[PDB]
Amino acid sequence: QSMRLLRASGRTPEAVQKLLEQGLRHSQDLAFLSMLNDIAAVPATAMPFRGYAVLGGERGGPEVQQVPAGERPLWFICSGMGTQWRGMGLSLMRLDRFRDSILRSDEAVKPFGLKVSQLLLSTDESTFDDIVHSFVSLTAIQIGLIDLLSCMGLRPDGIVGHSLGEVACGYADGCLSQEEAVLAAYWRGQCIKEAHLPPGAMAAVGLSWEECKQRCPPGVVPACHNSKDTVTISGPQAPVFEFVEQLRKEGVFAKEVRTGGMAFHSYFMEAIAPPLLQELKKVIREPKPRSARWLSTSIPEAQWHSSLARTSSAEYNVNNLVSPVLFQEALWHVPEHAVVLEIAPHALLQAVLKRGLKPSCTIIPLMKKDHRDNLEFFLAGIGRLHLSGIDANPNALFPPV
Repeated sequence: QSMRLLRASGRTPEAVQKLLEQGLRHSQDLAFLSMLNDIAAVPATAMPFRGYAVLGGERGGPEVQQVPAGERPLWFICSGMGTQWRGMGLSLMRLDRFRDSILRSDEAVKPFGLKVSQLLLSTDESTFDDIVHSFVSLTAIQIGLIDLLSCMGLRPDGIVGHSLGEVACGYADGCLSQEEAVLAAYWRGQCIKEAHLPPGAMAAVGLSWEECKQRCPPGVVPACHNSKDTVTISGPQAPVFEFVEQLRKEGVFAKEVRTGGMAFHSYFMEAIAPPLLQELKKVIREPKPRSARWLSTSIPEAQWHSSLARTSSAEYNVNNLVSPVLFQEALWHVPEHAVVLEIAPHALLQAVLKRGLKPSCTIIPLMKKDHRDNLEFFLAGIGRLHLSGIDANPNALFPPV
């Protein structure tokens, strides 16, 4: 239970180490650690060294570091599909704001006969093989994460989504409510499940976008633009498996990706638009406008001045499903010293993000697939916010003293 994050500030590295140690020696005094956390909110100007330690737990050990002058912008990246795993979010369930958010999500899905929390609890290995189970639970876990962030008063300067991640983005941007956001994830999944489409596949491929366009066999299209030389292509299964073989053989990095036989973000999805648009029309009534913080990955830049782009409509959401994921192009806009948080039940984009951004950007993941303890991992990440100059007091995550 008692595991807490202790953040420290000071004029020297030693000033910070001494603090981290006093807290370690009073690990069980919550009122004490609460007080030490309130203190750490001191500008780098005044105290240029910062540190953190996760008290309790295995990979507990201090990080200390000089904090740069300059203001650093905070960006949220909401990851897309593939990030599911059995036992997702069970460790974070210990934080009340998280489990409150997940129960609130269960309520959105009481009809339809699903409880997100029970999906998470399932010891059934194949529970997230179901597209609805996954979609809903990704987005619910993303909302939880966003709630934990907001509960420490962290407002994003920028927001960016990847496929289904763009649902979570709406929540983070204040376009879509929790209930709308979750239901959008539900219908997206349920519409597909019902559709019984032909067998498709997607593959990660070490070509550029234009090079894929040229080189891709008919019926196979570049789908997910993740970096200058990482495109996920999508199409009917056979050609996608054949194209990857061709590529492997010629020395190109070309990993297959499990998407449950589905050829996402391609023409294969157009059969799913009419039903989905009908359902989401009833869900997202009175569509609220997307802020300028939220860069679209479903709509090209040169048409951001657009009615479709103007709001997080049922229309915008259907467009996401059917259109390619223009992720690299959105990252291009992320400024030089950004602090970037991957908001996902598993930080799958970390590698892509490193490549698509620079040794100035700090990239922080929040959960890891099959981690012994994702509360430890989450808190270490929040600790790194301190180290990079962001004021995020963990006292909010925990019961008061």
